[PDB]
Amino acid sequence: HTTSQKNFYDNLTSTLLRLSTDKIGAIIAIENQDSLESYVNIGYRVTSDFSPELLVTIFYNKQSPLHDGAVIVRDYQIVSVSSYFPMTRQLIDVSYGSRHRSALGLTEKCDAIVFIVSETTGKISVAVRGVIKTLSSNSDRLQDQIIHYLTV
Amino acid sequence: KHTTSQKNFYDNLTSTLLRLSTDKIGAIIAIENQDSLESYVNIGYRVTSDFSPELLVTIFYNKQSPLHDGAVIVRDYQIVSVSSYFPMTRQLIDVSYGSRHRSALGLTEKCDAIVFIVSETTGKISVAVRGVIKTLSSNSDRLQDQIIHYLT
Repeated sequence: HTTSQKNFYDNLTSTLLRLSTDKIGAIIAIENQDSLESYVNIGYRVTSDFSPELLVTIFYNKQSPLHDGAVIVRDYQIVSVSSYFPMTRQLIDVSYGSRHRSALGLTEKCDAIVFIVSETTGKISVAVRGVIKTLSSNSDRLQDQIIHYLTV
Repeated sequence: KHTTSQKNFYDNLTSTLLRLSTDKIGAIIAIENQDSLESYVNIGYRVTSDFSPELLVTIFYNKQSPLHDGAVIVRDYQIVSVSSYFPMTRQLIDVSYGSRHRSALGLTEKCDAIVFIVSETTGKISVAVRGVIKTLSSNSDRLQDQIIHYLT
């Protein structure tokens, strides 16, 4: 109930905070009502609990292709890595990179919530319904922000 | 039982062990046969995926994550768990055996699993079956042959 949900919020926060401080680029897409099955089939099917330990294994190896593309999460479980999304059609600030545009592109087509970490700055963003917003790197505020965007 | 499936697994296991070996990365991989290892699966991180050499390498090489410790369990050529621990042997054996070696002996005494080990110290490849451990070759063509032998 609340225990699986709250562990996911704690583990997603911790993971995003880690990738941020280490400036490791990352996309983590969270399925809602719209099926991302097509995009799962584009990447590599891996099923597991959303564990910081597994996401560290993946992302802290720049040689591995698993560190590339997006992680897709369904029902608090990882279902794929290395998934690619369509680019946004919007005119967006130049500061936003490839990952940001793929994330926006996905959310323009369906109800997925996508989090992005910037490899350049370390900043954490969320894309929801064709809108992208920057989240704080402060640990306390970030968790509340993450919960808001996943419960809205 | 399909020929391409077993051949692909044999190649993937061979390339994986040779690489761990040459880079002296500690590893243990248990193959389930007729005796269920479901109890040891539930004790580790449940991770379902194809047996991909890239992913196997990021698991054991990545020292920051605890995933590199303990065993990967394989069922029907698929990964089903990582960081599974096995009971160590209760036989009086030589001190030159480390944790992984005693774990493989321990497991294979209780069931028909086949457990491959790579030493972090020497990079030697061993296999454990029915409570007996033997070193394998680091020649590619031999290792294929030995792997095929022990898995039938």
